[PDB]
Amino acid sequence: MIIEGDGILDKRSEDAGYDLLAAKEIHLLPGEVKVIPTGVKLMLPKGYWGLIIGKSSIGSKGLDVLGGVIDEGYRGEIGVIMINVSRKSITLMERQKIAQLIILPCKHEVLEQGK
Amino acid sequence: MIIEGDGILDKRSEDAGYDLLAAKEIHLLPGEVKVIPTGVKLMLPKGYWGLIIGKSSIGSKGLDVLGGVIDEGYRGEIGVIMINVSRKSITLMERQKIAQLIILPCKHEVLEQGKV
Amino acid sequence: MIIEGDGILDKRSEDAGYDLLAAKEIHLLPGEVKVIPTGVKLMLPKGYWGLIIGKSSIGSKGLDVLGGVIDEGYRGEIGVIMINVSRKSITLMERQKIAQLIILPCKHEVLEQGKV
Repeated sequence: MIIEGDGILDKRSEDAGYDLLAAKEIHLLPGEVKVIPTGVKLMLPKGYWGLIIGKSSIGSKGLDVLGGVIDEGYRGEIGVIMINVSRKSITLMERQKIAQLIILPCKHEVLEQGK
Repeated sequence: MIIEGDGILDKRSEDAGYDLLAAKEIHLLPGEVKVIPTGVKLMLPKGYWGLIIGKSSIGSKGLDVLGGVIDEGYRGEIGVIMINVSRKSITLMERQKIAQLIILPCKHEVLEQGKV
Repeated sequence: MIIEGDGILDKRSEDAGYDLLAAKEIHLLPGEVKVIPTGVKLMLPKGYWGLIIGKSSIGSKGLDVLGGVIDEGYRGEIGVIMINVSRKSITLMERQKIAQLIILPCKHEVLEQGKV
């Protein structure tokens, strides 16, 4: 698929998702929620959407990545919503792996008001 | 898909999921967990289940969705388990958008004891 | 599919996923991050991965269950990561239900620099 930017890595066939990288250094205060920039834009294959989810690597550092949805239509740059649930400040280095992007099929149906 | 209620909105073909609205005003203290009623019931097509995920606008505020798994064989009023993981209280308003329902395919396998 | 272990339960066809059980009694001190062992190994079918979603009941009980991903090629023992977000110690008991395992299709493609 087509991408723009360099904050995303190719993956192995047996891997489920692509690693997302922080576009710059980030400092998270205790309890802070922050949208982390990746600097990448994607062109998803029709019929699919991207699920953003945490990597165990950073989850073990006290940072919870909130579930993200990348729509087939979405052409903006990808940001990862992250919260620091620990009691101290945490720093993320530039280009550090922060999340995983997984491409899943999406089903579209019309809504009928029935019983 | 067949629905009952109006706490869900239709989507574009390029939209991965359908927006879910809050059926009433909800106040959440820091660390508190509440189920937010949507006032909607739905019949999932065969072979699919529904995943609930929060929208960027609420996640960006410290709200997360717990156990957003709607089973293909479920017919009660869809309720969203929401947790306020931020350090302050927040109020979600009536009919405010709060999550998205994405329809994904089911995959049923039989569990077989064996050598991995 | 082939499994090794006792920490997972068969599911109905209407159930999107299988329940995962804590393999042992785990003690989490206030603010501690820990990997809860399930004692199960899977041999996921080709082209599919495993999505782990925490059980709502435990997320309501002072523990933040991180969403996890089991890769098709992953053959190790399944573990669930959790963070004690309360001001008190929390004990998880052996055989207690901690999450669900959903099997979903995975898409693989080479990444191509282009213009979006």
